[PDB]
Amino acid sequence: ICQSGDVLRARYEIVDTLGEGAFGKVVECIDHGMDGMHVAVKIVKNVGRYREAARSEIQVLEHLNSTDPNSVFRCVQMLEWFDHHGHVCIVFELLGLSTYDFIKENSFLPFQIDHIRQMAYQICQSINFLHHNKLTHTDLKPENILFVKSDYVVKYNKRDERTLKNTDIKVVDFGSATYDDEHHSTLVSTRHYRAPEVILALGWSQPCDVWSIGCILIEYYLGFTVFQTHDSKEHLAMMERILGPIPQHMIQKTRKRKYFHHNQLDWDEHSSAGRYVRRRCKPLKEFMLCHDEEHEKLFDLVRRMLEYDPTQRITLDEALQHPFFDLLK
Ligand SMILES: O=C(O)c1ccc2c(c1)nc(Nc1cccc(Cl)c1)c1ccncc12
Repeated sequence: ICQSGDVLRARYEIVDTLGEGAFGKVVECIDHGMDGMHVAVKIVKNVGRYREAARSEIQVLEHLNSTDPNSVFRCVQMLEWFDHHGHVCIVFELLGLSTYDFIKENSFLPFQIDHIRQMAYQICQSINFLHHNKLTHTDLKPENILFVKSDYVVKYNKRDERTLKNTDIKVVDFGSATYDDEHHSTLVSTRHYRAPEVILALGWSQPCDVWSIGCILIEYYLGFTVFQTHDSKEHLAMMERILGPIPQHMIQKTRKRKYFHHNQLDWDEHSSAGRYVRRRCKPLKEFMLCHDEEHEKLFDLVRRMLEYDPTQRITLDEALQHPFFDLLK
């Protein structure tokens, strides 16, 4: 099935597990057919659910390769796919650590505002390309943003701390990507990066990605997940504490009645969970570690990404032309 030394399509020799999930595994292989060069191979376990989903992911990746074969817009490059005894195998270019894992290995230290500016721009560009081709990723998170090379310099400070030689990224995991004119799932996104219109089941499209990007940028800035919760009402409570009250037209629209009471969130601030929310969250501007002009610009862009109403949320067309990105051009 999957072993170190095992060979796929008479070619790819597994030499290291790079990670695991509910789908299966992603392994590093030596490609003997390309005189040794390393690749990453997503092996999908033989559950009928994951098999049919992979064939949709494959279709998206072929689409992105067709429209952008040279990865101008930084989507991961699929090299081939094949069946290996019931397991769907997808071969990818070999990339570095995820932006999540880099933080994790760097003592949970945040990225410097200048690295954030570069990465944010690349992320926005990549996802805007998806949005102009009638796609929504739906699952953007730091784990799905990977460095091309994770090469770092160690500099003693309090002890050892890491800095990227290069911040160029790629976006991975198109297994949930959805076209405009296709069946939209009810529930999308990993919990922490999920937009309020999803939680409230009002229907979603492109803008839900922008919300996720917002969540990602904050997490880069602070070095920790802002919505650390496994409960939807609590999640909504965290949003209100950070962002202000949920707009009334959205509360009126939702069928999710259990969250509300008289069109206000049914949340007790003086509970065990209420105390947890309050010590973990605060109004957005109060998160600013430094009070520079560019930090104000960043927090302005983030606020616009974290607009409650998806119809009023900043688009990525607009985001790319935001003052925060001026210092890059
Ligand atoms: O899904 C894709 O499209 C996808 C595409 C490429 C990679 C990937 C996922 N995941 C990687 N690593 C990884 C890290 C943590 C957990 C898991 Cl399951 C995998 C990885 C590593 C090195 N090069 C390319 C990749």
